[PDB]
Amino acid sequence: PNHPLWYTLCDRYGLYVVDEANIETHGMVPMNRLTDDPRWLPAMSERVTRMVQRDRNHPSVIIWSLGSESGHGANHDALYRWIKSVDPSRPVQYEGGGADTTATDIICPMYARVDEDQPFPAVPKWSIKKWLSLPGETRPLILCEYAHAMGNSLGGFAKYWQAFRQYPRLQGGFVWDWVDQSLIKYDENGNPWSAYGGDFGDTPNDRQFCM
Amino acid sequence: PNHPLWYTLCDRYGLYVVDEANIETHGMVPMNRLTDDPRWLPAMSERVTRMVQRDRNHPSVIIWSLGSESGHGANHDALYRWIKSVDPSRPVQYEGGGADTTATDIICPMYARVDEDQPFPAVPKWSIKKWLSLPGETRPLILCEYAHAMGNSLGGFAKYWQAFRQYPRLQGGFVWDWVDQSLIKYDENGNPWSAYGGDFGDTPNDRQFCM
Ligand code: NA
Ligand code: NA
Ligand code: NA
Ligand code: NA
Repeated sequence: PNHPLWYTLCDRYGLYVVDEANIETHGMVPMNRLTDDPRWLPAMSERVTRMVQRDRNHPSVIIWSLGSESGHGANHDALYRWIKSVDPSRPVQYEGGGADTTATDIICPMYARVDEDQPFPAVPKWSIKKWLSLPGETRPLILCEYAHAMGNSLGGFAKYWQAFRQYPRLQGGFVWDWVDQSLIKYDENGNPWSAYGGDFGDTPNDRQFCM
Repeated sequence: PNHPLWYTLCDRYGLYVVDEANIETHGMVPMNRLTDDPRWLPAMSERVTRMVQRDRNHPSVIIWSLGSESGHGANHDALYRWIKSVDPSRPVQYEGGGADTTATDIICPMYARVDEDQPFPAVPKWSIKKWLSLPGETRPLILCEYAHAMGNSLGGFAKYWQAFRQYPRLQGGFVWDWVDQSLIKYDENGNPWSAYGGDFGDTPNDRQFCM
């Protein structure tokens, strides 16, 4: 969840917002170790319920999100249903555990490609055109993250837009991402320079991956 | 419906067969002028019912078809349902009126392209990949006709097969078609030559479109 003023601004300037619970357990092995564990349900629920309680009157928020990169656990399913009872007015999405689980109203993969399948075991990233028509699948597909803009990037961006325009159920997505997470440091002459991971003696770090 | 031996041979050699009622009204304006007319329902029904009564014991027949290029009329709906009641063991298909009407269990377009849309009014031919994922569509897609093999043709055939293999609900199709409809004539030396439309003093005619 963001600074309160963000929603006010999006309400007034006009931006659709996906409001996302502060839950990410990416580093767990496997990724759902905590989110499938009933002992973590209370800490998890507070992160979801207190978000909804805070932001549910903002017109800009059109979609609720259960968080990011925490696999798919039973806690997700419980919290999905909690939102659906409490606030039927907005769809709930969540990418974890394969982007098309029972905890999401929207097929919301990250970095699924337009035409090329990436058949990873358990959590494949189908071509978004193919994903739509898998046997029994009926939901819309909006990419929660796509077109990783790291450095000299965004090659093949037009391919996504052509597909979005041709397919009714391909309804767009969210680029990753808006702003480089570089921080200012100063050299000996007091001159500013953009720093990334490692430049603060931080180790282990992931270098330029923050940009 | 074919010569009775054809089915016996498909039974024993192993080919899947689409058995098709002898109904085509292509030259009507509009195409369904007769098939939407209840006065022509008796004649159409005999063409459908007497086929089922003849061929329903052949294992090689796996799909019934209501006929060919006759638009979509109410008579098709009624006869679709007749077959569904009398023989539940086989799907019913029909391409008329846009290939996805209420008279077909199978989206069965003719010459629908792989990636390219052809948005004709009333009866569009969507890209087959797009067609599957149209809002609310669930049915399998098998082209009743594709890859028109007229003269030096079959350019782009590989494109179909790549897509058939990638998309579960793209379950293939039926090439148009098996054998040139040329006839033998004889020159003044008595040597045979391949003749087509117009070569018998037939007028008007559609020339080589029979091959
Ligand atoms: Na779209
Ligand atoms: Na990053
Ligand atoms: Na297929
Ligand atoms: Na022809």
